[PDB]
Amino acid sequence: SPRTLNAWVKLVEEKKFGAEVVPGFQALSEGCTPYDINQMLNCVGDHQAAMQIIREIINEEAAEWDVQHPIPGPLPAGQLREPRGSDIAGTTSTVEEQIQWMFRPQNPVPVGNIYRRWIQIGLQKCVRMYNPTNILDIKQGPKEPFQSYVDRFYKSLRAEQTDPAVKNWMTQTLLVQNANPDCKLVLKGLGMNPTLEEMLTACQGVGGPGQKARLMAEALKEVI
Amino acid sequence: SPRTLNAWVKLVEEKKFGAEVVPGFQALSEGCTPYDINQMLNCVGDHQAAMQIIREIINEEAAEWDVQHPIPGPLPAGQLREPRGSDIAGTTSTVEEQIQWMFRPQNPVPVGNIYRRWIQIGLQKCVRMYNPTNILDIKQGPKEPFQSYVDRFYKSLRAEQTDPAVKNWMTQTLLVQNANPDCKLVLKGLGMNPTLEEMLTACQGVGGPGQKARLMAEALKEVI
Amino acid sequence: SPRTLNAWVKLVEEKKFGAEVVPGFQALSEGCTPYDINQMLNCVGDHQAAMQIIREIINEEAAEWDVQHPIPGPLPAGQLREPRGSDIAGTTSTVEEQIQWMFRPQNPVPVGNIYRRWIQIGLQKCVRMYNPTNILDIKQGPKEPFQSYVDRFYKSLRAEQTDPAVKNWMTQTLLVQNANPDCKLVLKGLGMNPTLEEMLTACQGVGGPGQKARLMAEALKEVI
Amino acid sequence: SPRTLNAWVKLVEEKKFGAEVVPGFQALSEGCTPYDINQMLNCVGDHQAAMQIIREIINEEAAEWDVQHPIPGPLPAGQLREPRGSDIAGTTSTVEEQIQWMFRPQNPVPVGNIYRRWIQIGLQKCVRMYNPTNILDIKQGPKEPFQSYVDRFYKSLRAEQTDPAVKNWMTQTLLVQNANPDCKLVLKGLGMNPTLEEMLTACQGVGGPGQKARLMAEALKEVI
Amino acid sequence: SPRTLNAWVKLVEEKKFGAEVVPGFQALSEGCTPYDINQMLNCVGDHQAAMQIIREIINEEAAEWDVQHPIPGPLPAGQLREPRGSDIAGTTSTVEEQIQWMFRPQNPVPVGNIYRRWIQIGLQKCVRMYNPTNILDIKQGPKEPFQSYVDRFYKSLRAEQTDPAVKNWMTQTLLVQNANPDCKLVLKGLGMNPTLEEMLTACQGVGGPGQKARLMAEALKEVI
Amino acid sequence: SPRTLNAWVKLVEEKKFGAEVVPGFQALSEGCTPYDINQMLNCVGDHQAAMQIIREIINEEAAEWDVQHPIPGPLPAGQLREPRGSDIAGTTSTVEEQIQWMFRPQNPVPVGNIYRRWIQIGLQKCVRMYNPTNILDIKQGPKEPFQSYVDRFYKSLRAEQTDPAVKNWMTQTLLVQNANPDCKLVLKGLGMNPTLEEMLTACQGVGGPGQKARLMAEALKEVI
Repeated sequence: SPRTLNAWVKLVEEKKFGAEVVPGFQALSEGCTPYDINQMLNCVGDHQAAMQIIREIINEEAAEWDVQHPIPGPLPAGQLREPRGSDIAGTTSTVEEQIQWMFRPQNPVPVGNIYRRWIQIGLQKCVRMYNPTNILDIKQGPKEPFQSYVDRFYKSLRAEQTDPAVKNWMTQTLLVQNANPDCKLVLKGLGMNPTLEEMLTACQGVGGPGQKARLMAEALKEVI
Repeated sequence: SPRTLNAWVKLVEEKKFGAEVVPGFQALSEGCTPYDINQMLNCVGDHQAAMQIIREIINEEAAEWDVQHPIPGPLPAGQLREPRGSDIAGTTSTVEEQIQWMFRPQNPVPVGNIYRRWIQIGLQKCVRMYNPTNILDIKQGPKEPFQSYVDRFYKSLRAEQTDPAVKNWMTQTLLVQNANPDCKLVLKGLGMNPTLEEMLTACQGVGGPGQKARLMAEALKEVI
Repeated sequence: SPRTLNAWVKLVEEKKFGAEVVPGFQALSEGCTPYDINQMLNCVGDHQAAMQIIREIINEEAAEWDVQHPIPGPLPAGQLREPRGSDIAGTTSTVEEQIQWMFRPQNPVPVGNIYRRWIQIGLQKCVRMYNPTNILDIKQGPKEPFQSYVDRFYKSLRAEQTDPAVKNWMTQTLLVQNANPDCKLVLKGLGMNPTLEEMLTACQGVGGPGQKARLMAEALKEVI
Repeated sequence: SPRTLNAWVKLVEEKKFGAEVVPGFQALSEGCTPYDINQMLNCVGDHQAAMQIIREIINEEAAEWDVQHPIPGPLPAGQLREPRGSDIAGTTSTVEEQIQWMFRPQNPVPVGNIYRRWIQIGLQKCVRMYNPTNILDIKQGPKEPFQSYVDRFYKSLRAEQTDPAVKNWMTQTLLVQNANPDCKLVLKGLGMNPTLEEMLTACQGVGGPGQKARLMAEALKEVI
Repeated sequence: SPRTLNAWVKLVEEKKFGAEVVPGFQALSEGCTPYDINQMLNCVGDHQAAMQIIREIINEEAAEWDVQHPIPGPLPAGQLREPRGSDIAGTTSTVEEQIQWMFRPQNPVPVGNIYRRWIQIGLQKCVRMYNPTNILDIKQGPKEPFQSYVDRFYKSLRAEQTDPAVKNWMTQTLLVQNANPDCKLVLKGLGMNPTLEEMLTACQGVGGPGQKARLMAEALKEVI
Repeated sequence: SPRTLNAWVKLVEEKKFGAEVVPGFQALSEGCTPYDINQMLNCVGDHQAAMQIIREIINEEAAEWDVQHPIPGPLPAGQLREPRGSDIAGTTSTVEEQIQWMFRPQNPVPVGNIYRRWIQIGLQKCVRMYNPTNILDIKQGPKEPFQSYVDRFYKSLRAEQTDPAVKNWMTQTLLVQNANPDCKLVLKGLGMNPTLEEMLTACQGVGGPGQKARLMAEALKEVI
């Protein structure tokens, strides 16, 4: 049902690929044809790193399944083929073929559960590699230009945007919170409720020759 | 088996609806008829908020299932009806009907797994809404009468009572720990091992006109 | 019904084998086959001392029953055997045999009530021997190493764990409350909200040669 | 597949029997014959406490299953026996018997899922009893000889050894970190990069009569 | 057997491709079909450098084998083909073909031992090229930004993570141990138990214009 | 050949179960019947810990082999039985049975190589658990009586005795080298070439009341 798919969606974004996602997937995918698992994969393919990890893990699972169950001789025409690894993945197998494999009296192959195990291993790998977050990890570098830091912070917040009013406060506070001190001082030197254009045009001298000369001059001033 | 039901019971109360309860339910409910899932629901219905959440989620799941599989024509008499949403819930379906649906050669409907998914979504919602605890969150308000705070703390501790000796120490320490300072000073003004009646009759003036006059008088005393 | 079994469970752990457990068992076990009494025993077998007491009492009851009703001659084949003591215990007798003994017109033997009396005597003995509790009785010895005391207190609290937040406060307060004074002084010498690793590494000198020398030196200091 | 077994292996050692292991086992064991569950048990039997817990829990599960489904009459020869509790455990049942029970048209018994529930309860008990760790919990006692503490720390680190270079640093730092102060002072009295033989021969006087006399003498020195 | 595969796994990670791995592989691979050797390769393919080395060595071995034993004429249909280099590798040959080659009376070709020699040469090359380790070799560069050094140290420790408590101590000590002095001084300037966010925001000025001016100013201060 | 057995003997004692012993065993055991492997085991059974480890590992290997290849029906009389796990171990199988299994045209079972893998896993476990040595690790404890330390050092040196003249020097030097300082001072207080009886009768007061009084008296002497 689409409501279960929405529940898995909110699990995927609300919970950033924690240890609970593997048992959650095993719970949601019970009694699901590989077609339905593909529809589930459609929504979770948004995360590019997780998407490529699950793609490669499914590819290797399918390759080894084909190695274990190859075709040394063509099947007689008019009969359903044995499920290949890609058939388990659901790409080369239609929903009717999968349901026939489920319901065939002669040695049914639970390809749905096999694909569930494949995606379970993929989600395991994703969890083992997935970093905690990125919005709080956006930290300006001492050599990094401030404009690039602002741009990447904006991209990070837009990737998980919350509310137009909330993101204004995000840009108001977290941008200066993660800013390096040389930019931070000119950021705090103006005052309350900064706006993007004026703060950009005011901070666009940090590290430049004028500010280099100013900082060395003042440093010599307390030296002398 | 009743021992598995007891294991799920201790999971329910020992673990206050954490992220593990959803995979735990999916694990325990495997190979279980909706009748057995109803018996499991009987013990977990104690938590009123979780009970109503799972009730409403099961109701909406059953309603949408009936929408997907309605009855536009009466079934011929003497044959088992198609499983309705309430039949999946097990309320309108007996255990024999569910086991026949499990074991019928002609297109069995895994209603047990469908009800498992329903209760899984319900437990997901419960976890997403469930607050951490209440015994440590019982905190007296500045305007809240102390007797009402004591009564609600007693109810909170009785809801999860531990040991007659332990709860005596609970009332001895946590009651004054969470007490507001005006009541806290009269609570600490007596001494070791307070008892309920005397502490109640001693604290039953906090905020009253006598204590108002006393506090304003002493405040003026250090003012003057 | 499993709900009555859960009620007896909460009676068993909430009430630490008080005088009420014997009449409670007699009340719950009314109209119950020895099979159901065995299922009840399954949950109450958690308490090891009570488990062994009821095991030995049931063994001696069954032995004396076999003495009173032995088999000096084999029964003709195809007929239900007379209920042995183990048959009353339900280990060697199936539920169908017990229900046949209940419902046989020719001199039914109420083996269910006999096993109820057996477990009643066992619970009587358990109550007569059972100590009040253990969590408050965990008291450090003057010679006992503090690490062993902490370990056994942790085991005692884990045996009847209440809440992750509550047990933090348990370790915060009761550990120093039951600590012997030489360890207690170094425990209180740091301050608010101790954590396990630092308190362990700070208290891991009590009774050691350094603290022996320190205490004798200071004692001589007030002596001199 | 052996790769799934390796994934469960890394789950078992990397995650020290957390709350996730129960849903993880339920996920991996789906669609697995009790033979495969026995092969999984082969790798997880390394943990002795967990091994004995799962052994006893499986034994009691099998005993109660045999009580529920005993054999009051021998089966006719040439036919597959009904699955006993040990048959569910897979010890007395071959893989062909289990797959026949899975695929028999006449009332198949999902013994695989029953054994999964058994091992799930066992893992639940293991998690409920399993202590956090041991490498950081190796703490010298005030009376414990330093050589025994070193030996047990070496055994603890060897049980979960990481890297030959890392364990050198482990012995360099954690040994003195968890050492009691009387041994700690002689440990720190030499300097940088200690080696095992010299530190052992230098610390092999702590608590001895010479160090007793030295400490009491110095204590009297600041007393006088 | 999967237990031997697990033994080889623990050999692979516990022993970082030492001189013992070649004889160990020769010992484990005795009496093993190339199919089993492929399953062994599945677990050891985790090490990317070793994986590519063994891939290229197997490819060149197979190419030279095909050169020595080419096919200048198609085999008659219905008969098993002569084992190619890829057939020895097991990719293009099924387990039944390999076992037939093992058991064929007419000049059996020990392709299993040939593939064992191939992987033996690959492991030899891996050992000859494999660096000792990386966790202790993570050393900050004088120009390297501290955040990148922290990130790569975190990746290195996560690649061989040991315990959640142990890695906290790893980040606490080894990060400052391998830190360059300019970052090291601000790292040590705060005190005990640093946490990641505050240490990152405090060290995010090292090498920046403010710290440049500060260091040159103080240097001139002792110069003057 | 017995000379190869002697070579493996000198490998076993000269090399204290290093990483080389596993490939060495795999090298020596090639082309060896389980009978010959049993004769090899006869000499290596001297090491009690290694002996019990290999015994238990062989027992579990044989048990799992019997699980994989059980006997659900008696073999016709006059024919060689299929090799059981104990038959692979060689205890229940004679040399003629093993050589027939080697040389039987119909599906020979390489039981020799299987037992080689079993003992290889056992030697792996032994190496992973085996401590470096014991003769240099014999270190007196601060509370350990000196006579017991001498006795255990004598047992350790006798377990690996070298030469009558060498062991005299061992007792002359290493006994005082590993001795705790309180015993060490009386050991060095006599002079050159001590003999066992006089050193024993001279050191048999360390820790006793006379030496306690002497050490405290002298300590007070430098205190006063």
